Amino acid sequence: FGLTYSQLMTLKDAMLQLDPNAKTWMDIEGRPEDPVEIALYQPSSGCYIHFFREPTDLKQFKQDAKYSHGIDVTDLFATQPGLTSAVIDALPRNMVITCQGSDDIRKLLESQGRKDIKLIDIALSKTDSRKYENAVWDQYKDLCHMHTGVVVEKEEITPHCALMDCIMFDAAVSGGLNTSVLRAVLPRDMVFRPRVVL
RNA sequence: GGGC
RNA sequence: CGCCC
Ligand SMILES: [Mn+2]
Ligand SMILES: [Mn+2]
Ligand SMILES: [Mn+2]
Ligand SMILES: [Zn+2]
Repeated sequence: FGLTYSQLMTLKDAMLQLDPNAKTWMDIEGRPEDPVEIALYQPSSGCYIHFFREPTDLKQFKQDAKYSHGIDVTDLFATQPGLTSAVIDALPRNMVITCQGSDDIRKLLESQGRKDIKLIDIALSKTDSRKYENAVWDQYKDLCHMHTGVVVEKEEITPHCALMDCIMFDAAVSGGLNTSVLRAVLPRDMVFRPRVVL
């Protein structure tokens, strides 16, 4: 399934930092059956899961990049295969996950056999959900560098990040953005994999 | 319209 | 309106 026992032990220990009962956001970039960026966020603790995956459909990816995420495909080369399945399978049983537009999130969780996970859809408008878009990027821009491509709507807009979306959707529901220290759940060497002769 |  | 619900 991708991961050695040593890595599985590290992952399951890291995911115990998630409070099984706390408010948990989840957003993805890319199609549900072919995701390229996955993020979970718990505002109560400041814990976040954030990782990437290589697209199977390159033609769909390049098209999605111009209208949504703006991820350069070259930057996804060092990603760990099987991370998506391993993280989702390690999520607490009957966990309650909140997000904007639950349809794609549901299809991804169901494709991983996690029908037990309950989903709350906030179902806000694009304007209401992204009221604190500027404020989130102003505070947390250093947490993701992957969105370098120009994203259009014809008007240039801020690229869609799975992690930034989780934070800004929370700020919209709470009616404000808190100054809080964020903590990465996954080790950096687990997200990304490189020598020397050939 | 919502998601990408 | 590129795709998708
Ligand atoms: Mn989404
Ligand atoms: Mn998004
Ligand atoms: Mn629309
Ligand atoms: Zn990102």
